[PDB]
Amino acid sequence: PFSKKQLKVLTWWRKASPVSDKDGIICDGSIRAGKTIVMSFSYVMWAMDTFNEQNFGMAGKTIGALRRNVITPLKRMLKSRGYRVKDHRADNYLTITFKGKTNYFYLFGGKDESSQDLIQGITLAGMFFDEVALMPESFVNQATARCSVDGAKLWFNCNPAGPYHWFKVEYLDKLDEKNLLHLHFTMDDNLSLSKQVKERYQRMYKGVFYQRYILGLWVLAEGIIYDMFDQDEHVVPTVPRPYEKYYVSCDYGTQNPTTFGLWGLYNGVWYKVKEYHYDGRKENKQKTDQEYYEDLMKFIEDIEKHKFKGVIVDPSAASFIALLRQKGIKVIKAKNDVLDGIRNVATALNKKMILYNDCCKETFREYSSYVWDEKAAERGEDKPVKQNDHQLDADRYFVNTILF
Ligand code: NA
Repeated sequence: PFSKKQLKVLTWWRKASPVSDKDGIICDGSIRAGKTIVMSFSYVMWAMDTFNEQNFGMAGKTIGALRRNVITPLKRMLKSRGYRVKDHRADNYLTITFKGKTNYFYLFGGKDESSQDLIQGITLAGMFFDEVALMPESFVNQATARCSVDGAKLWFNCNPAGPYHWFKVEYLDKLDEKNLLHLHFTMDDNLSLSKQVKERYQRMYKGVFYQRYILGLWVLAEGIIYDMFDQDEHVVPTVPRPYEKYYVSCDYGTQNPTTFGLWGLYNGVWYKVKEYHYDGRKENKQKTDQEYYEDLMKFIEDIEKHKFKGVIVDPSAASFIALLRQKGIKVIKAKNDVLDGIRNVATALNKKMILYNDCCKETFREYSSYVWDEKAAERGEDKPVKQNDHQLDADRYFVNTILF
C-alpha cells in the first residue's frame, strides 16, 4: 500500500487533481522514502495516458545507474499492471504500449557523450530526472529545452545536497516562477517499513549525512568531514587475530605520499591491521614503481597468500597497476567516487563494519584534519580539501569497492 504522499505523486497530473495545471513536479527528501520508483511509475502512466507516438526522456547519473535504480523495478511494476514493454538494451530506449497507445522512452546519462549527442537534436513531450542533484546543470538546462511538445511536464527526483547547489537555488527556491509542484519525502511516507528498520537506518548516519539523507534537509557541508570518528569506538589494540581474508588498499603518489593499508576480516568486521606511509618530500627521496612493489611484498610477507584477495588502487596509477599485474598480483581498480565513498566510510564508521589498529597513526592524524572545502560548498559543490587525505583516500577506495 502506497502512502498518501506516494499517491499524490501518482495522481497530481490527472484532470480531477487541483494541481494539474503545473508544468511539472519536484520530489525530494530522504533515502528509502519510496519516491523514486512511484515517481517513475507515475511518469510513464502520465505519458501513456496524455500523448501518443511521442518521445519521453528519463535520465540518471549514468545509464547503468538509471537502469538499476529506476527501469528494472519500473518494468516489472509496469508489466504486472498490463503495460507491454519492449526494452531495446543496446539503443537505450524503450517502447511502452497500453490501450492501443504507444510512446517511446529514451534513457540518458548526464556524463555520457552518446547522451549529450542525442539530447542536441531530439523532440520530447516530457523529461524525468533521477538523482538530479548529481547531474551537471548544463545537461539539465539543455534537456528541458528539448521539451517543446504541447503540454510537456518536467519531473525531478533527488536527495538533498547543499543549500547553494544549483538545483536548490535555480529550481527549489523558484518553484512558483516555473509553475512546479513540490513534495517532500521522509521515511514516514514509505509504509513498507517498521520502526526497527527505520531506527536501524537512523543509526547508519550522523551529522551532515544524517541531516541530508534521513531528515531530507539541504544542509551545508562544513568543517570536519568524519566528525563521527571516535577513538573510544574505532581504535583497537595492535594484537594478532586469526583473520579469514585480506586486502591491501593503496593511495599512490611519487609527487605526494604513497600509502598501503592492510585490511583483515574477523567476525564480520574489517580491521586496518597496519599502515604504510612514505612521503618523498619529507624523506627527501622519491620512490619508483619497482621500489613500492618491493615494499608491498615486505608489507604482505607474513599473511597466507591463499587468504590474500588482491590490491585496491587509484585509477590514475596505471604504471604501478601495470607492474603489479606483471608480477601476477590481483588488482582491483577502485571505484573512485568521492562523495559516495565519503558517505560509505562514514556509514562503515557509524555501523562499525570497520575498526582500526592503534598502529594506524597517520590515518588518525588525517581524520582530525580532513575538512570540507568551505569556498566550494558556498558555490554548491560538496568536496574535500585534498590535503592530508592519502590514508583516508586509500581507506575510501577499500570501503567503497569491497563493502558497498
Ligand atoms: Na594522495
